[PDB]
Formats: sequence, C-alpha cells, structure tokens
Amino acid sequence: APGSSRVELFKRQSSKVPFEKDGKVTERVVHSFRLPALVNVDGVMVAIADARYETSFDNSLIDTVAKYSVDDGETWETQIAIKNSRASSVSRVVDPTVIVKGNKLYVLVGSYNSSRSYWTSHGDARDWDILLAVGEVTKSTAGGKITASIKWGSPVSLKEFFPAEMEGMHTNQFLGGAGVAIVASNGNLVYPVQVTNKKKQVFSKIFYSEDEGKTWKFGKGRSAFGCSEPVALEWEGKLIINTRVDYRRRLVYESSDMGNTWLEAVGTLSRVWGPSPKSNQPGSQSSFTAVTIEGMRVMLFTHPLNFKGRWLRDRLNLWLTDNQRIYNVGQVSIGDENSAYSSVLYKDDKLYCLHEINSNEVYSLVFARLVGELRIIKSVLQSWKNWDSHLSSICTPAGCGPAVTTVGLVGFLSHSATKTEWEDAYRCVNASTANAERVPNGLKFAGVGGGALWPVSQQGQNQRYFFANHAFTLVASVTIHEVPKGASPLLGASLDSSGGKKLLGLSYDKRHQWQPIYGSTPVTPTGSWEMGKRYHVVLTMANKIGSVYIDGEPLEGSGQTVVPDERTPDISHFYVGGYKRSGMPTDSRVTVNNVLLYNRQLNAEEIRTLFLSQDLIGTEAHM
Repeated sequence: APGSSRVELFKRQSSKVPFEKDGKVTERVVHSFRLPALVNVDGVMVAIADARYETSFDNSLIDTVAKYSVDDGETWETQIAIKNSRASSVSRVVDPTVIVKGNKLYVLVGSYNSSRSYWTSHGDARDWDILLAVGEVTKSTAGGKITASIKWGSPVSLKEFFPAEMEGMHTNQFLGGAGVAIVASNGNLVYPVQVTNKKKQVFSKIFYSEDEGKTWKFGKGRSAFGCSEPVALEWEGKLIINTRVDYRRRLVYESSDMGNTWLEAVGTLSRVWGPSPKSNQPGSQSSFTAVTIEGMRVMLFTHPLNFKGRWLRDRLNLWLTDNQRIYNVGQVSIGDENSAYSSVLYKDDKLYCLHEINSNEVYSLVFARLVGELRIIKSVLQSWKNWDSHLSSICTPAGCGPAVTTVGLVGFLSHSATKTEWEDAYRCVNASTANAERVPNGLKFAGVGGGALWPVSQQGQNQRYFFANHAFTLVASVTIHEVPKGASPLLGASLDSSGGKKLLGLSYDKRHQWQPIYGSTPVTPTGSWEMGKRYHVVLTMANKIGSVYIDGEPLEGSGQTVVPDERTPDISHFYVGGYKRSGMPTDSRVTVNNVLLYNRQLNAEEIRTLFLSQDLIGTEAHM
C-alpha cells in the first residue's frame, strides 16, 4: 500500500489507562486492546475499545477505553469511558457499540460480574446487564488553540426494555454488535444487536430509540439462527444488516421498517463474503459504513481472509461497493500478521483504519493512514462514473429514444483486453480467455478449447456474482463465421466446471438453427441464422424461469422453468464464445462484442433499446 503509514496507538503491555477503584485512580498498563470503534465527533477523532488488563481471554477484567485527538491522530488524550463493576477479577463491560449524534457519543455495552464462560453458553441471565453510557464532547479555542474534552456520564441499565418473550421463544441475553452503529435519517438511534434464547440459539435484531436514548424498542423480525455480531448502515431508505456466521458465508439482510421485517439480500451482497478460503472457519467482526466520496454515495466493508484458520484471522481486506459492483481495494494489514477486528473512518477526505494486530494472543490496535487505498478507491470510482455516463448519454435510435439502462449493470466486457483476459470495464471481475484474437469492442474465437470464462462460484472465497443464482440478464452481440459440424456453444450459464450441465444458454447448429437450452429440458432447435450477420443475444433468468432473445424477440418456447423449486442453483461460471475447455470437443468460430451483466431481469423496453443501440455502446472510442 504505497503512500500509506501506521503507528501502534493502543500498544499491548505498554499503553496505560486511568484505572479507578474505590475512589482512587492509578495509571495502569494494559495487556491487550480489542474491539476497535473509530469515529468523528464534530472534528474530534474518538477511538473506543476494550482494555483487557491482564489477559486477552474474553472472560477477564475489562474496562471500555477512549482515546481522542483534535489533530487527525498525531496526538491523543486517554480516558476510561465506562468502568466495569469491580465485583471480581473477571468483571467486564464488553463489545462496546458506538453511535454519534450531535456532540454525543452513545456507548452500549454488556456488563458481567463473575462468570468464567462465554455469554452464549449461559443457561440463565443472573450474571448479565445491558448498559448505555453517554459522552459529551466539548471544544475550546482558549489560548489560540483547539482543546477538546469528553465528560462521560454514569451508565444506565436498559434491562427494562428487554421482553421475556419474542415471537414464540423466551429470551436470555443481548449485546450490541460491536464497532460503530448509526442515526437513521428519521433521527432514530439504531443498534443492530445479537440476542440469545433459552435454547442457546443466537440471532440478530434491531434495537432502536425514537427519543434520544430515553426508551428503546425491538423490531419484531430477526435474522436466521447462527447470525452474530451484526453491523448495519442505511442505504436508499433501508437498513442493510451484514452479519457474522461462524463456519459459513456471511448473510446480509434488508429492512425498511426498523426491523419488523427482514429480507435476505440475495440479489446484492448476501453470501458474497466467506470467512476463510474454504468457508469452514470462524467469522469476524466487520466495519461497514456508507459514505460519499467525490460526490458518489458508496459502501465500505472490511473482513480478514483467514488463510491460517481458527481465530487467527490474518490478512485484513477492504472492499468497495455501490450495491451493484463489488471491488477488492486490497489488504490493509501487513504481511501474514494476525489482524481480525477493524474500524474504517473517512473524515475530511482522508481515510483511516484502526485495527487489531495479534502476536501470541497479545493484541494491539494500530491506527493507519490509508493513503494508497483512497487513491485506488477514487480511480475505480471515476471509472464507474465514466462508463455509466457513457451509456446513459447515448442518443438511442428513435430525436432520441429511451436511454440505455445502467440500473443494476454489474460487469461489461468490451474493447479492453490482454493476451489471456477480457477486462471488466467496471474493474471488478475479468474473464479468462483462450484462442482469442482482439477485434474492435471484443474478441474473435476459434478452435477446440476456445472461448472466454467469467467465473461465478469459481471466484472462490469471495463471490461477487452470487446474485445470478437468483436473477440475471446476460447480453452480447455475436457473429458466426463457419457452419459447425454439430451443436456448438455461443453463450450461457454453467452449473458445472465443464459447461456440460447448463442452467440457461444458447447454441447454434449445422442446419442453421438456434438451440436454446433451458436447464435439463430436452432441446428443440428453432428459428434461423445466417453466417456473418451480427445478432443480438439476451438471456434472462428470474423467479426460476429462463428466457432467450435474438434481435429483441423471444425464441419460440422461451419462458420455461430452469430450476426445480426450493432448490437453489450454484452457477460455476458464464461461458462466452466457446466453453474454454479443451476437453469439450466443440469448435466455436465466432466473434463476440459488448457483453453486459445485470443483477435483475430487464424489461421489454430495456431489451429493445439494447438491441437498437448495439453499434453505439462499445468502449473503443471513449478511451
């Protein structure tokens, strides 16, 4: 990450805090700092975390610490924001979850007195309470300098707002999701929380306040069981709740009603991020925020790749998305260091990250200036803005006809390419190629093993195109140069590595007929094609039903079921211009230009517009 730098701000076994017991205060060295939350309150940076005094073990002596800085993190003041009960050597306030409103810091923590086991193992609520503290931030210009101060009020218990029963079950305990929460546009304070029932199941809900934290309510809905440490943001009027699932892919939900109803975001972010290369290890806390960079509203997300496994969680990664495309900014941590939990802040056009580093179960929080990362972010964002503008600005055949649609446009293969890759104009996911000749706005393919492969499940740990299993539209322009000896592939979605089992696709045969493929259904050839003519192809799949269009018209027999019901598809890849498989005997001799991938089924007018503007959309001349 060139240009980037960091310091060990909360330094393990070294940094001191003001430890208060029985009216006496003493500067005390801390063993480990975990659970970072980094915010901006009216120009003052505030960093909140767990201060684990004697060991990094979860069930041990822990206070909530705060450092604050009025100089962008070059110098800091240190406090204890919330102290534990002092009842035993293992008394602790935990998973501090932060909201900023005006000059106030609202901090929600669980509080435990003497238990030696993790909260989810508790058969009862006897050792638990749920507390809220408010910190008031004031600034002074006396002396020609800026001096900040933070007055932490005494914590108040919110237990009276926790109902004994919820949609059937009996409740046990609840905690904030850790890190940073939000104020909704309507002004509500909004905490995504993790909750236990008497069966020891864990699940996530929305815990919110309409009156500045005086009283709290729960939404009636919930995630599925197994979803912990939830993190939420507001996007286009809805909450987006991104959850941790140990040993499984992360689940993402949307709610428009403060959590009364939760819908899995299968068409965008759900099931995209895996907790380890094989997605069979513990998950992690994540930073997940909505911000505006160069006038464009976007989302930033962090999660470790966990190549090592168990809870080591090396290789902290940062991600950028506009709820359509998803781009890997890259690794924030350094080398193979262990680096699990994190908080990303964007303030006055500069990007910072406070994150953990773990050596032998001893934890520091480093404070990094993400210079290189914001540079890459701005570049990608300008490319998204560039191509969206390019498409939207085309005067379509008609005056001008309807604008080409960029709503839900995720990927686009056009003029840019290299020897073995067809480049995504949106810079997220490229297609691998074989036997391909570059031509204007695309590629010409020839011979056994020829074609392009656009990976879906082959993406591996992080699957940006998971939405296609639920709905998509794939568009391309195709020209056939030679009559084939049998049926040959042009374009499709493959359910296995070879392209043998297809979800939806289009082939062409020796009798000059098209062969559209609907799932495992028997194939009936139809229509007619000529060598050399450029054809417009559109494949749509939504609500388990697949359609194929040529030149803006449905192939006779389109609209057939392509997936057995309740059974969800796992697409391997999209194939284009061949199978790109030497094992597959076919020889597709064809030119493909301008491949577009959308995360929804386009309507009739959108399809017709794409058909009518085929020769206008290439990237060749605006480069």
